[PDB]
Amino acid sequence: GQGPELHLASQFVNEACRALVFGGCVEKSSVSRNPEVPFESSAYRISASARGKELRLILSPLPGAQPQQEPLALVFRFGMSGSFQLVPREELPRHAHLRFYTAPPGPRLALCFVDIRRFGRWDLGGKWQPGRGPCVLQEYQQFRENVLRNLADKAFDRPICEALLDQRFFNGIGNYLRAEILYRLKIPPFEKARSVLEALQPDLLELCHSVPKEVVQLGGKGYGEEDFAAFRAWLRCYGMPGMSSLQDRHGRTIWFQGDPGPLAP
DNA sequence: CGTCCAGTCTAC
DNA sequence: TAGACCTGGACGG
Repeated sequence: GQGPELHLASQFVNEACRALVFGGCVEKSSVSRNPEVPFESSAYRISASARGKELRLILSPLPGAQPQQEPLALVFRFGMSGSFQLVPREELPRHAHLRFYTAPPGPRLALCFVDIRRFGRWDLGGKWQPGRGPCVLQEYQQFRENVLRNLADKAFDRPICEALLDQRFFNGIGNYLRAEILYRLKIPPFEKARSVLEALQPDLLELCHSVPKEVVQLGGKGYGEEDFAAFRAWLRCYGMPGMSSLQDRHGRTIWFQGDPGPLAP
């Protein structure tokens, strides 16, 4: 997902796991090339926060849990198909690559990282990816300053539609969001990023926050079929009849209305 | 049956 | 910059 999906996922983990207790180890599918999570507690709580296009899980053993353990943090990136599900322990989805098991009593459940295509990754450290900018949703002011302070960077030489996917400056913005954001301001996607940003030192950086916030407010996105209908109705540009599309220089499709802009292939 | 379409990560 | 990493749904023959 993009920032809204990662944020909604962290809300899902927090609400779903609020009154649950996990115990045991953290089980990884054999096909997953991500790392074994070395963690075991008889009793632990799982919580989450999102930052841009990453989600951090905290594994927090209860007072007296055994073996002795300090809380463990994991950072996840979802790639194209990452998600979290709470399922019954013996009805694991097909691509459940990492699982946390509730402890008794009550119905035995599993929190699963589900990633069909396996583009998602996790690391043990618990730290955000060095180089990712601040979260367009939760760190708006830091995000805004981080762009306006570094317009000399060669990243802003590129078309604006390309610059919007550079996670050093737009941590959380993905393909649908770049289309939806430029269509609201009818900024051509192949206008030069520095030209559109230089003129700011509600504008484009504000919509980098407010547009994703709109997606979050829809709620849901399986966090199931009706939630999906609401997102489809919300979209104005991405994939919509009457809209043009081109390939950016990395082969990713940009949707827009009218003028493609000066740097079009 | 086939092609094509849907965010990093890394070797050239 | 170009290809690599993957699976499943749509659609075309």
